[PDB]
Amino acid sequence: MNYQNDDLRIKEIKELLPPVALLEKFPATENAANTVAHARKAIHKILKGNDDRLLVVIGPCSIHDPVAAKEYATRLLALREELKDELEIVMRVYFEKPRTTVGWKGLINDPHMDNSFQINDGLRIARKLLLDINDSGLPAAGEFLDMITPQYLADLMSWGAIGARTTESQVHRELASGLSCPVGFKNGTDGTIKVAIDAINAAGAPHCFLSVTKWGHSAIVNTSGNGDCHIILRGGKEPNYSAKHVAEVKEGLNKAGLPAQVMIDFSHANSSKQFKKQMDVCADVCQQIAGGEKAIIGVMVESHLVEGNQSLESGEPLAYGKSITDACIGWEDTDALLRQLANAVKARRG
Amino acid sequence: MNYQNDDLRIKEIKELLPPVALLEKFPATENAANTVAHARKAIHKILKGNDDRLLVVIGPCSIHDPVAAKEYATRLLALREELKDELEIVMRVYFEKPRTTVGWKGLINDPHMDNSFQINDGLRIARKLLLDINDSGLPAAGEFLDMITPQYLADLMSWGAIGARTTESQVHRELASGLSCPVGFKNGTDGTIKVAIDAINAAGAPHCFLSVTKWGHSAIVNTSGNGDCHIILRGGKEPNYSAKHVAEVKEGLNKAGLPAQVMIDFSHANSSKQFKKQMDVCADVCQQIAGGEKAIIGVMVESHLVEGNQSLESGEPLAYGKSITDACIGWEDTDALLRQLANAVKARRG
Amino acid sequence: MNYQNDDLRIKEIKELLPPVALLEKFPATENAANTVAHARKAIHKILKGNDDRLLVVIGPCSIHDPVAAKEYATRLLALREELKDELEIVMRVYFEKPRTTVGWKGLINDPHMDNSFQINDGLRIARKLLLDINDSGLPAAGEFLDMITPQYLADLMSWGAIGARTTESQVHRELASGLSCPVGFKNGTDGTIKVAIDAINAAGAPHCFLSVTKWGHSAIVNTSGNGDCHIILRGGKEPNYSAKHVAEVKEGLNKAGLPAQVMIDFSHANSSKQFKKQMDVCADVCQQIAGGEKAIIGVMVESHLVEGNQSLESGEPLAYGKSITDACIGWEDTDALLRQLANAVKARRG
Amino acid sequence: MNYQNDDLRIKEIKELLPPVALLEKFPATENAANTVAHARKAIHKILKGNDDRLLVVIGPCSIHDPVAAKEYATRLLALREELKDELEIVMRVYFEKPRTTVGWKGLINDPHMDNSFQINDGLRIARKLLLDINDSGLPAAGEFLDMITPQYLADLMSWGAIGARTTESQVHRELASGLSCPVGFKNGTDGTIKVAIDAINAAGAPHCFLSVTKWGHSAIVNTSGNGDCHIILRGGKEPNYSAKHVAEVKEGLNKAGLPAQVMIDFSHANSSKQFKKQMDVCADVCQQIAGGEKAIIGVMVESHLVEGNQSLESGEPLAYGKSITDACIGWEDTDALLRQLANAVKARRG
Ligand SMILES: N[C@@H](Cc1ccccc1)C(=O)O
Ligand SMILES: N[C@@H](Cc1ccccc1)C(=O)O
Ligand SMILES: N[C@@H](Cc1ccccc1)C(=O)O
Ligand SMILES: N[C@@H](Cc1ccccc1)C(=O)O
Ligand SMILES: [Mn+2]
Ligand SMILES: [Mn+2]
Ligand SMILES: [Mn+2]
Ligand SMILES: [Mn+2]
Repeated sequence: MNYQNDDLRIKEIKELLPPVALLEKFPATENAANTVAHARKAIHKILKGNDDRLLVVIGPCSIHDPVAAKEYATRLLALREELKDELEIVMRVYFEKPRTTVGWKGLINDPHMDNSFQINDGLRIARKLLLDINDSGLPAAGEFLDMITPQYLADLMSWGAIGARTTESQVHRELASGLSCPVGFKNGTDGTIKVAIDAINAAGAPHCFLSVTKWGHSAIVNTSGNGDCHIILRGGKEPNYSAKHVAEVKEGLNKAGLPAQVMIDFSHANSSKQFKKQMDVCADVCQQIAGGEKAIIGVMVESHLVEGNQSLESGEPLAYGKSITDACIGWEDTDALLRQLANAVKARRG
Repeated sequence: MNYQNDDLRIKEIKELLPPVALLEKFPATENAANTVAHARKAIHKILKGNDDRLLVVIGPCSIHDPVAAKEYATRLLALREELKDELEIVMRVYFEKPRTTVGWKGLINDPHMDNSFQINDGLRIARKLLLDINDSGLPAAGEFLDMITPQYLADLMSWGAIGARTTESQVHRELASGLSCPVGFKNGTDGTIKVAIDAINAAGAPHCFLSVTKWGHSAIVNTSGNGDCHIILRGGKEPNYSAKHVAEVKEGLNKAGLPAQVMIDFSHANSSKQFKKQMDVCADVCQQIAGGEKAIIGVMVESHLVEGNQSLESGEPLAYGKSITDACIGWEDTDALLRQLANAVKARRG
Repeated sequence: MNYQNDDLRIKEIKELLPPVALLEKFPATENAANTVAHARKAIHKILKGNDDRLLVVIGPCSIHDPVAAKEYATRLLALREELKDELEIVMRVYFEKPRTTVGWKGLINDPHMDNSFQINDGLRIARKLLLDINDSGLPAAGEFLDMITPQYLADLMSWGAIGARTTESQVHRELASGLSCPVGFKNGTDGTIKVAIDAINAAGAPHCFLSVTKWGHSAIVNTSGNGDCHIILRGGKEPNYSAKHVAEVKEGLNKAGLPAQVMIDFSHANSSKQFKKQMDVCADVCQQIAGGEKAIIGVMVESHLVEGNQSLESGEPLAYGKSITDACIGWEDTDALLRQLANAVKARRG
Repeated sequence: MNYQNDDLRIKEIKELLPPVALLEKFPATENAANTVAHARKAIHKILKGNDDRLLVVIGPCSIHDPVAAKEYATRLLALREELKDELEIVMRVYFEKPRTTVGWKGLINDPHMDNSFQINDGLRIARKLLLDINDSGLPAAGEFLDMITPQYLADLMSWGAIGARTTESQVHRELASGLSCPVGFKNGTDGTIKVAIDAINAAGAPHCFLSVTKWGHSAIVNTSGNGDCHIILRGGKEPNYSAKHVAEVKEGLNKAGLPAQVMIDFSHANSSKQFKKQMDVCADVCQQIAGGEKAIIGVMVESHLVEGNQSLESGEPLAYGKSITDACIGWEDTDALLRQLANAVKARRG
């Protein structure tokens, strides 16, 4: 069908597997379904206060290899068990990082990292990976950049995050008010806290947004509202993790009529884009936690099997278990890190 | 179909008329299609620096009544023909205003302003309105809050705008890189200029984003980049229209390899939310324009048949031709203001 | 998507405008909707036994030109009004004739009679034609060859027929049990009556059949049973119209527990494929009717503006208002034949 | 969406999993794909006249239990391997038997035999069954009652049949002209042979028919013609298997330009609805074959693990391996009847 003045800047547009196809091929096993249900209920209590543990969303910056991802998941699953009594460990399974610039479009948009853009392969690979991880008993945390992807993966998400650059977007807020899991809004790029707070209030109400039915047709979604949303401090022009800021944030939250709780992102802006510094932020935060700090309900750490990152866009033989986006701490620091956190929660415990 | 851990916060979700249904029922008449082709070409020239005229996106804050909206159009169309050598008048046909708070969800989401949420009626009403306006010879400018609505109306848009709360959203940038019309990114809420500049650069590159085919099915869209994007100064905590700022902005664009050009929004934050102050901003801006400021390729004015706004909640029978969202200057000030700008453009010519 | 051992004999398969698109573009006008509502009730009243009037499905064998079709309609409409007291005239608007062999695939499958197979144009042309006809006051009768087409046109059909070659088809029976209009089953090709009788029974029950939603998705339809079905005698190896056969048929019907009512097809096998002989059948039948025969509720006549038939694959240009499938009596004989029936109906009455 | 005069006799209509969902969940394993490809090639050589082996479509009348069907399959696969130089054994996997009104609607329409009508469960169950059967090495033969089901299972069918009640239906002829597997048309109910002969010719040509894309959307299909179609003699008011009839048929075929070859159904009308008599028909037929009849390229036998049949309406636990539709010869007679047929084929060979 040819319409006038239509699709002028569209190189190409093609049907995507309908959600139902992905659900039918990779249905949630009984374990996977449990892992999800339980991890959601658990995060709900921590946010409701009825639990003194720390939510810990730790994992690779972005996932580009299911093999490494599942090995990583295996290790993280062990620690999840060990520190089970203090922490509620959840894997950060993110498939793409929003780039103002160019770069790899992620596991879903371009599974083969060769600009082939086999997105239907992406969905398959992505969903199977989440399915496997959840099946093994390890909950997963993911990000939601648009209003359509949720239909293919939300049911395997125990926790999700609306990034900094979209926290103020009405549509993303409306989306969050309909997600079946706890949502965490990041503070503005420059460090602005108001946006995230308003977001939290908006997510709590009922909304309408366009997306697609599980059969893939365009649809209007009417949400109920989501009360399990909290803020995520990822720094601005200067870190947000200091007790000085926590104090500030705790203020604004109550001022807005929302529980004074926050999650702290050791990476990104709080890490000054230096994966090494995540260990330092851990120091300051662990102290706050142990020194009787309750408002902090969770943290976020970018870690992989191998520290640092590597250039994919330079035509280099990628190394296994090493992030190809933001730099992540190695598995050594990750363990030490988690152990410290576990204790700071024990200290604080009283 | 019942899935585990699914749609826990979804009150309801229903099929939405596929785009093809709207296109088939309301196809572009030959006039409408010309109107759209021509006005897009015109704005392209102004943005390429080959037309000393001014792009003027003027019209109701939000449209809630096709009748008034069509009367308004008839009037604006007259001036459009009159001042056509100084200005390139384009009607602001917006259907909804993003709200944190509560409020009417707009003509599309709730055509009957009674929370009946007859969105399929919305699309028919909206698309038929744009169709009529364009058919009369008056181009229309709209805003795009999501990645799906475009499919139902973009072909009747001669110009579009990515609002302040979304200018930094990667998806909305990607979406802009695929629209068939010039796009205008607003500066951040607090006044931040960088976010709109980065946006402009990104929208010029080819991107991938999910949406739906004209047949209504979940699809992946590959754009080809949009070079007809510009910034829109709508003020921050303090107005942006002063030659002081304009000078800063022009510097930012040039430093980012972009043409020093800007559109100035007389309303919203530049008007301090006082519809009457739009007349004042007009003074200062007509000043710079007459003075020979060529970085100002266009302005935006919220105006209706009758000035001021009114409420829906009040229970009093809505007043004809009067905004139910942001306050707008009446038709009298409008005719006045347009004639000033007309002269200002002449001034900058001699 | 590439599947093994799949589509080996498919030259090509393409999406079809979803029904909703055709409904949105060509909604039934008031006059059209009523014309259908009244014609159905009226035919129902007849099958009920409370109307001595005769249902007369008369019209071109197949329609290939909207212009001649609407002229024909205009004329038939006049008579429809004139003989309103004795006959319930309904136009036969058939788009295709099932051919073992080759030949034109009909107005819908190939609107342009040039093998271009523009089916989406067919749907639009066909639907608009029925819409105009109805809007003028003339009900329409059509045939249903598959389970999908109904979704695009049934709402404009006041009466439908399941042809001889499909009367014994389970799917077509299930389909008829869900049509919103009276359905008429024809007796088998060789003259068999049992098949049509079983069909009338089966169609009276609720069934399940696959088709598509108004949105174009594959769906499961659950009908509620259709009690307005009757048999159509179209002859076998030798005509069926004689009182001898009528008598046997009425008996078979009662024997099967169904009302003893029949519709007689003057054309096809009862006419021995001799369009002229339709006038003779009219004589024998008008006789039974005038003689008190009440089981005859209706008749079917193939007639056009110009009698006879012409060949499409003959390459030769086409003569206006002349069938390109089965030969039809001209408009002169039509007006004559209709009036005869009118009188025969008066006879049976007064 | 509510339309005028629409869906008046529709109790309900719901989306059906799109084909792509079944294909994604149950993709053909390599073996299954081979089994299917090879058996189609084999049956092709037979019909082409380049193989003296006999095609044997034997199996339950209908399948209501995957577990027994798989046991049957295992037994039959063994004989398939043994008698492979004489017979090309293909399992009859039919899910439903057309009934005038009352009765179980089949494994697909009602998997749970409790009127729950879990058709999506049907497709999953049916497709998985065919998938496992083919994967084990046993080809499968099925029937196609509508134009939509093929999309979900045809890729697992090595041979298919158009039943007696639909052989004369144009849409089913068109559909056969597009199937990727050899098709068998059954003679009319009353024994008529012409209808199946015409069908074979029709299915040989290219046609158009509506159905749905693999994505589930209403679509128009353009076939390329099917040359691997043959007749199936299943008796009329009296059996068709006698050499007398086989002689008439062979003439009818040659008279129509078709190779004189037939498949003889030992069951149904040829068996006078007496499962025991299938053994008798086998006698007369093995006779003809052994006596040098090269026109008999195949036979069809209704057989299960246990002879006879049983009712659902009875209310007693169902017997394992026992038809709930037409009566079938049990397993012992099957091994018998096959071994006979094998020798006959061996006979005719020398
Ligand atoms: N299925 C999502 C909700 C959703 C519905 C529709 C569109 C987008 C998201 C969930 O369970 O979280
Ligand atoms: N059709 C739109 C572009 C578009 C396609 C697909 C999704 C979103 C937008 C235009 O002409 O601008
Ligand atoms: N819409 C048809 C019925 C129908 C529904 C679905 C499939 C086929 C037919 C009618 O009103 O008569
Ligand atoms: N896919 C089927 C053919 C088919 C396509 C579309 C509709 C119906 C049938 C086959 O391989 O035989
Ligand atoms: Mn990162
Ligand atoms: Mn406004
Ligand atoms: Mn005819
Ligand atoms: Mn049977």
